[PDB]
Amino acid sequence: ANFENFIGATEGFSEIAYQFTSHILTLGYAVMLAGLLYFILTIKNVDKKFQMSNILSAVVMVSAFLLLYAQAQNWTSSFTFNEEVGRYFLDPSGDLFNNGYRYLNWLIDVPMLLFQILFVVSLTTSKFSSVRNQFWFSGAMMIITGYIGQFYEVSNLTAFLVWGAISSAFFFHILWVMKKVINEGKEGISPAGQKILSNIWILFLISWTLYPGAYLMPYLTGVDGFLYSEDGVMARQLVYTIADVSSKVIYGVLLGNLAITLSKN
Ligand SMILES: *C\C=C(C)/C=C/C=C(C)/C=C/C1=C(C)CCCC1(C)C
Repeated sequence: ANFENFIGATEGFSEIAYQFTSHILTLGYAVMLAGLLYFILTIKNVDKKFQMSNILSAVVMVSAFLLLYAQAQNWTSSFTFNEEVGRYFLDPSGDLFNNGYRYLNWLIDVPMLLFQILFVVSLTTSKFSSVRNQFWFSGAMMIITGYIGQFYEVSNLTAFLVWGAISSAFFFHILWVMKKVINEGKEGISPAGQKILSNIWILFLISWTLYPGAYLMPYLTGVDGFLYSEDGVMARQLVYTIADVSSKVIYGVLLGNLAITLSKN
């Protein structure tokens, strides 16, 4: 199937690759539940006019909590310890590790995260429905072609890369539209608000680039290097979790800070 199962069937997992990776994925859904509460309780602090951004954050938190909970559980129960050999191995009496929970969660989140900035900032010369449509279309293709090529991770590498590139194309379109949004949204807001918009742009830039980095990570040091081990598994799932916290939680915190700042009139 995927590179995690491959390693879990050929080599196996040490006790600290398995446990660390169970612990990092558990932290990841724990944060989403703490986010959920943060976004509900804070709705009171922003004018009715920006509150839709909180609403959307809350819904993203709900979706990610549940699906990343499934992903966590799909990791713990996929491997079992062989006390003879001392490593954790893929369990044939199991469901086998599956990235589908995470990809599904991106597909749901991607329109809400992109749409929500458009309730905090104003466009100038661009049309609202035009930005929305471009966002929703290319965000969905990006995740789907990201998902297709992920089935060929271990089997066919050339496909894994060509599909991953097809998914980069859509990714970069999104970065174009977002940069445009952020420029127009800077016009006629305060210097404080403009500061926060610039922070949002950099956080959105780093955090979303982590994801194709995590896609490639097992092959980053070549088809026989350091990362082509259970360490690319640890690194891949550490990067995904950082990217989930940054693109979903931190992003919407910054947007809520931008909204409050915009109630200074
Ligand atoms: C959790 C919320 C969101 C919006 C997740 C976004 C994920 C990405 C931007 C993933 C992008 C990919 C790219 C650019 C190319 C390889 C395949 C990926 C799906 C990992």
